[PDB]
Amino acid sequence: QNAIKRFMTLFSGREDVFSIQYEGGYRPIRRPLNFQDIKNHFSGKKTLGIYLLKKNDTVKFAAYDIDIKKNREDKFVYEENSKKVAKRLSRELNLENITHYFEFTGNRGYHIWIFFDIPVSAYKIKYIMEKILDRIELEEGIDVEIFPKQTSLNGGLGNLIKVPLGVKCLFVDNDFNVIENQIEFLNNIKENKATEINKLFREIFNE
Repeated sequence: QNAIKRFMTLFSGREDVFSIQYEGGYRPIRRPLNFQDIKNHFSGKKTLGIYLLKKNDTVKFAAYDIDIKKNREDKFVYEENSKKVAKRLSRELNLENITHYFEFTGNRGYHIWIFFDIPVSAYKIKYIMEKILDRIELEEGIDVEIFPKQTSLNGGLGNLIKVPLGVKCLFVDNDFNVIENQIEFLNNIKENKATEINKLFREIFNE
């Protein structure tokens, strides 16, 4: 109940269209997301994909997608490389006072989630995230993607992202270990202040 409402507030995307995952991709459902959809996401019946770019070109959450490209005897090298790139992104984001959280996307990789108290301009957060990515070194076989990818999509639906807590895709701690009681974690997630994100954008933009 309160976990449902918190999940809605944290992962707030487009208020009119969402999507559901099937074997061939993500099918758009063109109606506002309701709570039974969240219950179907948690139960595992209808896995959700949220279009994070709202209608005014703002986002309330953003993400890094650290993904290992494919399947060897010693693949542990590449899983550890993904963990390394995630750790580097985490260090830079924490050095810039951006509260973020890790989630295991399955053996494909990891998600670094960034939450905001009120929607922030997609251009500013994309700019910040690509600069931070430009600061770090990547490892062999690892691709880093930045959501949102579109910044002024004033005519399309945009890009979507698979939200956690479905079928499991679970949040992990700083040591990349699965957190127990992910619901109280979901309630203990702290979102960044849009004022400080705007100040950080101005600082990085003028410098």
